[PDB]
Amino acid sequence: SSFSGKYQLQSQENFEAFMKAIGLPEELIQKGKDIKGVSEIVQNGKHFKFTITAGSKVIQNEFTVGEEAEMETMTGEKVKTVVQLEGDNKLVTTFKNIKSVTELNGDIITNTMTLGDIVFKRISKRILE
Amino acid sequence: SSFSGKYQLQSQENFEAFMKAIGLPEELIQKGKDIKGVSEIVQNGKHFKFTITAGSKVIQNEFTVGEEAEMETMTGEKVKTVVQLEGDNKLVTTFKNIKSVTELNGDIITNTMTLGDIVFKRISKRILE
Ligand SMILES: CCCCCCCCCCCCCCCC(=O)O
Ligand SMILES: CCCCCCCCCCCCCCCC(=O)O
Repeated sequence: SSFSGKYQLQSQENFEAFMKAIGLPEELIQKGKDIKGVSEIVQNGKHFKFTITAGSKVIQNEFTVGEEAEMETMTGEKVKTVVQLEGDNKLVTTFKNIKSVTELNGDIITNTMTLGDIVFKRISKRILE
Repeated sequence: SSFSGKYQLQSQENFEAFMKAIGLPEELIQKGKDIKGVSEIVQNGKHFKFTITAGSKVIQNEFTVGEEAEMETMTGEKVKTVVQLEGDNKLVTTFKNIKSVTELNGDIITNTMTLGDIVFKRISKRILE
């Protein structure tokens, strides 16, 4: 129903392989690969604000689903794309050669990004406030 | 007694002036100044683990009070210093020309970094799980 909350990373797969594939420096990969931080989502109807802890970087993006928006990626590149809401619990978008699906089930968010034959998956749990 | 917990930044003063004085790139100052992230502290006796969201960077440091420790600063530089316990609710250290005081008051942490005539102050509030 609502994505709003603070979410702590529980596990992830293929962080190193994905970050290498997009061109992150090996130094940033090693610094960030073991960080289990907190991301925050604020949802207001179709409007979303994301404060994402991704490795050693914090990325803050904001978008209304269905509208074109500029979003900062891991590389510092700003891509223009549209994020769609599928049902009430799935955010879907594509940018460059990456497909991203953010799914909320109960208190768990599973983020799956696919780049070629690499599936980068992040599993995070809502902090119960 | 215990600093352990997750803390969300509530307010801060003089971020830009402090970051300019330590030589942070201007582009990192502008994108980091409005981020209100979550920092985590794990305390075990005199041993501390810090996962700090500072602007658009995540910094992870460890140390034991009273023992010389190597710590990453906001610029990525590593410094060797000693962190002291003043009372039971203040952590205090000096490195380069900066004095840092971390004070716990119930659910509020206040961090005061002083550099010459600039006082950079962060107030964070414990996330109640
Ligand atoms: C699509 C632009 C964002 C680029 C950042 C990529 C890093 C992984 C993104 C996952 C964020 C999804 C929110 C759930 C919480 C989390 O996994 O931190
Ligand atoms: C001693 C250098 C550590 C890193 C320097 C980054 C500047 C911000 C330091 C604030 C750390 C205090 C932790 C309490 C919670 C917080 O304010 O995030």
